[PDB]
Amino acid sequence: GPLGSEAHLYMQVQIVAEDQFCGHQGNDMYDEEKVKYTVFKVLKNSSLAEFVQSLSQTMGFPQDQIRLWPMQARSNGTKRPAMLDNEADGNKTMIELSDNENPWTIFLETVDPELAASGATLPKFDKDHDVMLFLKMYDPKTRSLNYCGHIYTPISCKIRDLLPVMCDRAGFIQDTSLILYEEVKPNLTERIQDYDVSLDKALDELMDGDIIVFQKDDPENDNSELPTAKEYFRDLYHRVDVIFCDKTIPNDPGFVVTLSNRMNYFQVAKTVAQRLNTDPMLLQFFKSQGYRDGPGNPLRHNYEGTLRDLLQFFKPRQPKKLYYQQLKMKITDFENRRSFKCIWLNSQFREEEITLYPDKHGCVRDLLEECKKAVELGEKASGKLRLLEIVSYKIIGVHQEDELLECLSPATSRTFRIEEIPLDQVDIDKENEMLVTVAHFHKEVFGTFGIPFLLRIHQGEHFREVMKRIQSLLDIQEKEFEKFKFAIVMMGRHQYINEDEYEVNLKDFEPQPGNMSHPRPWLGLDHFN
Repeated sequence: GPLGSEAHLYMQVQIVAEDQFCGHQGNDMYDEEKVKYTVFKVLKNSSLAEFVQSLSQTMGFPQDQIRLWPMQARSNGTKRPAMLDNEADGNKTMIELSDNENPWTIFLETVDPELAASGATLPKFDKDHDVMLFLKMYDPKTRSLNYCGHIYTPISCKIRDLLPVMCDRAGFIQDTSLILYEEVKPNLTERIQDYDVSLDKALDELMDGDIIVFQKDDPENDNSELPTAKEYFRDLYHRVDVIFCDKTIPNDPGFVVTLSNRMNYFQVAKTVAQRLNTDPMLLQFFKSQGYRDGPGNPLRHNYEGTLRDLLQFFKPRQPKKLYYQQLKMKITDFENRRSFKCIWLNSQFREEEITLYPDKHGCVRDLLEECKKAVELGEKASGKLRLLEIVSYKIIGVHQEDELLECLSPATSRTFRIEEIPLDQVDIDKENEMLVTVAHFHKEVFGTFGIPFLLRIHQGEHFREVMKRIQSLLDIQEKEFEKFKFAIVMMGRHQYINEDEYEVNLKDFEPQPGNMSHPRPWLGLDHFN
């Protein structure tokens, strides 16, 4: 709103008291958004000595019984209390001491009120030989930080001489072995390896407002998921909330899961599966799309990246969200299944469309048995299935059960038909019988149509026996059947068979001896549809 005429002469001073440090679970002393201050509107050019006296009066302590430690930013990104020399700077202005920072935050150290009632006085601080250190206790069992206050200590004090104070402030029995760290910055908790050296040597760049975090040295620490403070702070640094949604449930708001940015695929899958009460291998996940919300490409189960890689495209505004779905087979089998579309020719000689799901590494036999488990075979029939390949309404191949599915043509030209073998064809007499392919056409043999079939024929047979086999299979009226002409077709050359002279010689339907590749002769039926 309207700034007053002199507003440019005033700055905000935020005073934080030590009770604001208690309960903080993060790095540094407090969370900048949860911290409660005492706020002062102070002239920029008023003196530090003025402020110290006025504040002592306001907060209710004798001026000797308090000390100011400005909260100061460090190059590594942390914010820590720093020493302020009141006697030597008492005449400097507030804005020059604040380094033009506005608002300016200051930690106000006071004596404990009740303990001060005992006549206790704020000890004196030798700026040249003393350091103010802050203490935190890490409890692995509850996985929590417990604020343990601060201490004045000579730079020359040995780390080992500080262990009694840590034990006493944490409530540990004296001579409890301890592990000690410096909390340098988020994701850097450096263990202190030698307690028999001075603070100056144990800590690199020893300053006021440094932080030692300690914990019991206890076998039971290993029972916790975060046994050390180092791991606690690493986990804290890498924590991230992610919303998971089932992509097969429309407008699903999903549920939140707390994860770590450095989990691999398996850890993420483990966590989400435990909270869905399903097997981890029964889930499929999806990368993000980036710009537009909604699931993206499926995530291969052997993904080698981290959760951070999967989330890297969410801007600070967008809610982190991933998409999954639940499966009925293990993810490795789901990724490996091939959708094989084929025709099932039923016992009534009618086509049905069926999609089977064999493993992409399977053979023809796996496909045939997948289909057999799905259909209703003939009344009293062979109970054996065969797989044909049809192109332009002609049977061009019969595939043996050992061929790999990868060998079959994926071209959409090919129609693959599964059919029950008729009983006269399960085991033909190989010296006088033969299976020939039959296909319908009209005029030139180029124009094929209809349902082709395999037909058993016998040497020496009369051709009207062949026509009656054909007629019984085909199943139409005699008026249509009589019109049918018949031919033997080979390599674009066809000659017509005399229906009433009956010559059936296997040699006329055989390829050149030794040749199994050449498209074999076949029996062409001549009519119209």
